[PDB]
Amino acid sequence: MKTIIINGVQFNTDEDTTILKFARDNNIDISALCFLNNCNNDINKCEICTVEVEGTGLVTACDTLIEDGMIINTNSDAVNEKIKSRISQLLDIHEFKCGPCNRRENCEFLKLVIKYKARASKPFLPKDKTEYVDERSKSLTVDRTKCLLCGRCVNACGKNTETYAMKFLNKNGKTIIGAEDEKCFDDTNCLLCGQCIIACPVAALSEKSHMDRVKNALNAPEKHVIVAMAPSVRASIGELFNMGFGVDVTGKIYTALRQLGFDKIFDINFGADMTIMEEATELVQRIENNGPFPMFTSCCPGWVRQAENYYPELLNNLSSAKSPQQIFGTASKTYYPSISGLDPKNVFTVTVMPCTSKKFEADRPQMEKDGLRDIDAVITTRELAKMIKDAKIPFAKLEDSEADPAMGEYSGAGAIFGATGGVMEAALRSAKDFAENAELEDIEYKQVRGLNGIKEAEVEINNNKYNVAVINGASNLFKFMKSGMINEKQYHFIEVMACHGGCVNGGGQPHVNPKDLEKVDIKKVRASVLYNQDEHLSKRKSHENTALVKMYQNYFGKPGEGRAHEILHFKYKKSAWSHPQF
Ligand code: SF4
Ligand code: SF4
Ligand code: SF4
Ligand code: SF4
Ligand code: FES
Ligand SMILES: [Cl-]
Ligand SMILES: [Cl-]
Ligand SMILES: [Mg+2]
Ligand SMILES: [Mg+2]
Repeated sequence: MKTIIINGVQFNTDEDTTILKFARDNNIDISALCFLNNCNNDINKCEICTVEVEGTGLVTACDTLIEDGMIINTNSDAVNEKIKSRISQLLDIHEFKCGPCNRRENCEFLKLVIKYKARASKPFLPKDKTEYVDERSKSLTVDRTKCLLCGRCVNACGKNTETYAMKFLNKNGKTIIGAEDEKCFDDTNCLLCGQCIIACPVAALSEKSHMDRVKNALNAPEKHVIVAMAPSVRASIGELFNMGFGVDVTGKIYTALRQLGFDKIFDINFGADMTIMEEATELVQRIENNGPFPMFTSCCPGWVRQAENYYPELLNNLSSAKSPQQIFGTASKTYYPSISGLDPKNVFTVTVMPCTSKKFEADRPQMEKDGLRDIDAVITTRELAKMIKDAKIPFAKLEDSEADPAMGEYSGAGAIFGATGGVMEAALRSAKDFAENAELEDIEYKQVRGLNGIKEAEVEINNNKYNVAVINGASNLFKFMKSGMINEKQYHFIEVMACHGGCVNGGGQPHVNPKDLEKVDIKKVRASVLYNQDEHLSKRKSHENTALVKMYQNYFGKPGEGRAHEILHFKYKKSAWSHPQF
């Protein structure tokens, strides 16, 4: 047994762990910065986690194991001086102007500067930020005047995607982070998943803003602005309004969106039910046609980019159904005018997404018809929160309201899209009913749920056994393919999400402090809201959505045929690179 003494207090433990972990486990305060995802910045350690081990000297707590008889002071004058000195050095390369900053309310660096009363040896005040800023991407932005070179983004990219699209670069003899060859991220193997943003302690990495698109549309007299939120937003955005984790704020969002002046309140969960209508039908068609198997989901634009960039031979195997976002958008410019009298060109469709890659998806040149974009703007969960706060809307105090039903109703199947395994489960509910011409009672596919990276199941459909898999995170797609798992059996239907946990852990989601991530399983807690909705909804199958059924009966016809097939689908092709202008 190890006996260790920390700030005078004796501890008896068998644990083999770091000083930082043990201290955090035992409510002892130790600061940290570059340590995240069980890695610190091995080159250029930040040393913010410095503690004193009597007899040894100053050590970095985040990668120093506890040892029997250690006497540790986390708070000696020597320790605080070192840490304060490290923060001072960072201030020397940091434009410290928190007033207008988009991380002002939850910046890890600001909190450290305050805690240690750090001051720059010389304030960093660049007169021209243009050379520090990269806004070329459809999804990501970089502001290097904020960058601490902590490496958290580089490490998070590697672990979450294994693309290493985010790199340390030598630019004119000075270190920066950025994409390969300092290119626009979009032009590299990057998935635009934004996991790098989520890992950033400061405002250096952000989403490409669509807030001006939205505000200009809202203010244009002739525009009719639709807004529709993704499943995950209602399980997440309350975090930014002091409501804590795992709170369902669906009704509040609807009210807030009306107060922001949006002209129609719909819901992307309605779009998810549409995706299932088409994709479940397509699965049943492929069963009839002996393929092409496997069918892959196509609702995650991070995964679509991964396939385009690494596995172009799989593109024809993707489901042709548009994603919940784009399929909704398509309907919003066609069906919705048909039931409203609106001039289609005056409809402006806005989504709220937990995702940065959705911005790239919405701006794909061919995601339009007759000159009308499926989706005109995509704002992240974070962007919506800022919009609500700017408008002085008292979010946490709002009464609940309802969505406009025509493209706002949703089933429990659509509701769970935000969790890894969600589209798989939702699809199977409809596909098995369709194939067996039945209304089955047993609809919960718990085998495809949860945080395991690769999840498989055998599903009986119309008295044959089919093999399905759920790939949970872009790194696990690479594992699945590179390890040859893909060739161990015939797979028939495979879900792929780029973000581990699914969209509840997307790149547009609220940041979470590393200390809170230690206490809260954010992927599980956000997803729980969605599964809870599913359990409590009367309709738990996409094809039982009454507003959806009306829409097909009155406008689209039958899924996978006719008008539905013509405009609610999208196929990806391998082709020579071009600027999107072409
Ligand atoms: S990144 Fe943090 S410390 Fe820097 S200006 Fe923004 S809020 Fe202030
Ligand atoms: S968006 Fe995703 S793939 Fe691209 S650099 Fe960031 S973490 Fe890596
Ligand atoms: S962009 Fe953010 S996470 Fe990446 S090195 Fe800079 S401060 Fe760290
Ligand atoms: S898993 Fe969801 S949030 Fe992540 S890239 Fe895919 S669609 Fe976006
Ligand atoms: S947090 Fe330990 S070296 Fe950075
Ligand atoms: Cl309506
Ligand atoms: Cl979602
Ligand atoms: Mg290390
Ligand atoms: Mg208006």
